Amino acid sequence: KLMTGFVRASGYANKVRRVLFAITRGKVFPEEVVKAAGELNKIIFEKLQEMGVKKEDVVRISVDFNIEDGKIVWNLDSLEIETYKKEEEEKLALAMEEVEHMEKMFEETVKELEALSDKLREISKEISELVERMKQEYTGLKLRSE
Amino acid sequence: PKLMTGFVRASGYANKVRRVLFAITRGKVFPEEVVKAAGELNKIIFEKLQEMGVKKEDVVRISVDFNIEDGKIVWNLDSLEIETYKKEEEEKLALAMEEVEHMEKMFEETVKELEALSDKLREISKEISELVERMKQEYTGLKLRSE
Amino acid sequence: PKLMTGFVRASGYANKVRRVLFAITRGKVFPEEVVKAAGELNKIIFEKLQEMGVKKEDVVRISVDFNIEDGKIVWNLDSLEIETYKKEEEEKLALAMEEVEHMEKMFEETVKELEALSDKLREISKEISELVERMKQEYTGLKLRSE
Amino acid sequence: KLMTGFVRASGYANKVRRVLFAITRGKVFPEEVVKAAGELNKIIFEKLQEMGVKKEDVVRISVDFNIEDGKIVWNLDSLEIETYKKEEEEKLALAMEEVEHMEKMFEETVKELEALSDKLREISKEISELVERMKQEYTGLKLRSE
Repeated sequence: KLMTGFVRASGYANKVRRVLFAITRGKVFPEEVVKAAGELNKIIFEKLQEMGVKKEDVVRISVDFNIEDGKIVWNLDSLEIETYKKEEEEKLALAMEEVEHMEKMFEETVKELEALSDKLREISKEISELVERMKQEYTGLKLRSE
Repeated sequence: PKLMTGFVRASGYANKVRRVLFAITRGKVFPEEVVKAAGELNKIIFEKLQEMGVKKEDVVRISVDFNIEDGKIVWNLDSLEIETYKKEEEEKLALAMEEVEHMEKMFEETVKELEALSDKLREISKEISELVERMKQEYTGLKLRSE
Repeated sequence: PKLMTGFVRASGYANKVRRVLFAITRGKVFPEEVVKAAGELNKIIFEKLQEMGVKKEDVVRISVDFNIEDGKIVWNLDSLEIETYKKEEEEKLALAMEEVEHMEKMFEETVKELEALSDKLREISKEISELVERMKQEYTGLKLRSE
Repeated sequence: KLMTGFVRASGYANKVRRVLFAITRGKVFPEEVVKAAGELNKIIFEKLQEMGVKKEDVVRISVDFNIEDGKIVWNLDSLEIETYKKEEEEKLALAMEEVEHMEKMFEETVKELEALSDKLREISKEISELVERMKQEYTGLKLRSE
């Protein structure tokens, strides 16, 4: 079962995808997760529209699904969307907006991290290239190209 | 284009040929071709060294013109020259080449140490890249590589 | 300058205080001071939470003004506000905060994985730097760091 | 004993230092090696001058030394400088010049490597900093500053 727990509606789609990545880990290729989540979020968003849900509102989303041949097959029947109007849940709404905000800031950190890892991957590749080149030019060592 | 080993102890002619070949075809040819081309030449050279009564203590100089055609090394076997220098006639040169050969065996231990390090590094770098992407997937709305 | 936790399950107030403190004093203060200042405040807060009959299932909001003087965090205990929200009166808020707390415990496993990786990385990087310098020493006339 | 083996005179000083680094490895601090070699090479160069040795000539240098309290103490008495005039040793001289040349080229490679390792060290430090910062800002994990 996929469960978001409480989430501000504005950020329901990201939360769905995040949970989906975590629970299908190793069981499915990322592209499938992205594809499966995109579909569900399309459906969810239509229902949120029909339900008069604002982005300030808080929702909980649940849905059973199955993995068949490495493919996520949703059971749309099992989809539940609990809604919580901001005006009826002032504090919950406030807390979820706070969560959403903490997350936007954390993403700046992740992007900083990603940039570093990218640089790192590049440098690592260069080092591996240079090293192999030295093997070729300055030694009789067994080569990768052998 | 010409391949030249300069002075080299016969025992290590084949590695030297390959090393020079890698350096001068750099960018112009895929490594596998270099390995393949050198292997062929070294096969021929070794037959000639046998015929010439060359010992591994002797010192040789090898020269050979070749062309790169369609990214392939084509030797001109006609241009191949093998100058030989008998240890007994060139005791100092022979000694020096043996010293070179020895310094090179030691330097290879260093390179292997370096390679191991770079391998570990590559592994760690890949792990970090994997983990980072996973955090993007699980803790953010950031654009994913898989998108 | 004001420290604000926003909504947080009481059970994890102390970590949240420290986290917010690190973020807002960034660059202005040494980490050891942040740890020291937060430890003090959290000591006081916990006494008050005890006196207030706050359970760890309850949700609190903490606010407190402070000043940085000579790179030292000086709390203004007068400005400290502890808003409390009983689980039984705020079942959904309490549930949400417990969910947050849980997502955070899981995220920490990820951070520890990352830390381990970065540690390995630091070690490998140091080794590489050592080896490289050693090659400068042993196989080159290059200017050395020790010069 | 320190022994250079055959070396073109032009590059005797670097060869001395290199051999010294290799044989005192772990037994002595680099600064001492640099200091000790600098001294010997000063003396050697004076003798090379007195001996009418050109830089095209080939020399062999031997010298016993002792390590006392982590300090290299030369035994100048044991110093031997075999010389080989280019004109009397055409082929040896040619070979040593070739060696010297291969070494100049290899140094370009080492400098490339050093630059990479420097970048790597920098990136590694940044990563360690960022990681610790995330511990501080997004977790309750035990900190290094604790």
